[PDB]
Amino acid sequence: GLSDGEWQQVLNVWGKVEADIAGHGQEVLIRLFTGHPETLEKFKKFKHLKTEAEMKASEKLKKHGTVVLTALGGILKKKGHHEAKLKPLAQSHATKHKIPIKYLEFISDAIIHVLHSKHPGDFGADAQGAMTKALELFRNDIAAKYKELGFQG
Ligand code: HEM
Repeated sequence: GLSDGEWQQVLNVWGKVEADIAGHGQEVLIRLFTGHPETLEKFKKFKHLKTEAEMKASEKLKKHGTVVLTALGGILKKKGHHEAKLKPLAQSHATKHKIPIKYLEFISDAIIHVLHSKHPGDFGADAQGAMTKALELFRNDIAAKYKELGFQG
C-alpha cells in the first residue's frame, strides 16, 4: 500500500521514537485517554486515573506506553509484509482485550499528533501522510484478522 519512499518517511520518524520510547508512549496514551476518555475504561490498571496530571505521574502507564510503541515499531519495521508480527497482536486485542477498530483509529490519531508535536522537522506534511497510510494499513489488516477471530471490532 505504501511506496518505498513512504516507508522511508515512516521509518525515519520512527527512529526518533526509539531514543525515548517510554516518553513517547506515555504521551500517546495520555493523548488517547484525554481525547477519548471511553478508551480509558478498557484498562483495569489505569481507569482510576482521573486527570492528565494523574496519568503523567503513573509509572505503570509509562511502562505500558513502552510496550505499545515497541510492538507497533516491530510491525512498522516489517513495512508491507507485517502479517507475522501483526498476528499475535490482533489475536490478543480480539480476545483477552476486545478493542474496537474505532479505538485503533483514535490511537493512530494520537500517534500522529505526538509525532508532529515532538519531531516536526522529521514529520512534515508528506511524512504525516505516509504515517497515516501506514497506520491505515495496520488497522485494515487487524480488522481482517478480527473477523477471522469472530470479533466484529
Ligand atoms: C497501536 C495500537 C496498539 C498496540 C501496538 C498495542 C499493543 C499492546 C501490547 C503489546 C500489549 C501487551 C500484550 C498484548 O496483550 O498483546 C497490549 C495490551 C493491552 N492493550 Fe493494546 N495496543 C494497541 C492499542 C490498544 C488500544 C487502542 C486499546 C484500548 C482502547 C488497547 C487496550 C489494551 C489493554 C486493555 C491491554 C492490557 C493492559 C494490561 O495488561 O493492563 N490497546 N497492547
